[PDB]
Amino acid sequence: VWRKHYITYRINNYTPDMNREDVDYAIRKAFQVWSNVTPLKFSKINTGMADILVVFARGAHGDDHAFDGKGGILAHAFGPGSGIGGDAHFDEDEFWTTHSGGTNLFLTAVHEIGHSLGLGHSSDPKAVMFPTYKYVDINTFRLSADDIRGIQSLYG
Ligand SMILES: O=C(CCCC[C@H]1CCSS1)NCCCO
Ligand SMILES: [Ca+2]
Ligand SMILES: [Ca+2]
Ligand SMILES: [Ca+2]
Ligand SMILES: [Zn+2]
Ligand SMILES: [Zn+2]
Repeated sequence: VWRKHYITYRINNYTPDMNREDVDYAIRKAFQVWSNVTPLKFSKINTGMADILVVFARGAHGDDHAFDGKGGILAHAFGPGSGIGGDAHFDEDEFWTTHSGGTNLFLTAVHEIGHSLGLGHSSDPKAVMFPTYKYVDINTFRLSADDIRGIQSLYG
């Protein structure tokens, strides 16, 4: 778990699937989901080393977790730690979106940031930490009680 309350993120590179401002907004809204139920504060920085580096990448991309083309694995993230710790990677071979076309970035990012914070997978299909992608309306979205218990067991 992170041992401090102010956490930084940096967007290393932007998918061409989406408007720049939309990538910024989805990711910001996703960190806010977790800010809402912990003492953590998140800030985007533009240069330098962040805690959580947000990367869009395809295939082999320098870690030991290659992506697999369109479908299958959508994204992965490392738990808290220095260097690659915390970093969240999104498969560029998906088509990222604001809505239900393709793969919703916001929802995926909430799930991945959960990992960045120290959460593992849930068995509850209602939880955002369930592995299986299922679109739900991005204004209807709520963490499940399982999710809140999980993160609060780690930070609050
Ligand atoms: O784990 C992911 C990210 C998607 C996580 C699923 C949550 C967020 C999208 S809707 S609920 N890709 C590999 C899963 C595919 O088997
Ligand atoms: Ca990191
Ligand atoms: Ca994939
Ligand atoms: Ca893409
Ligand atoms: Zn990776
Ligand atoms: Zn996962």
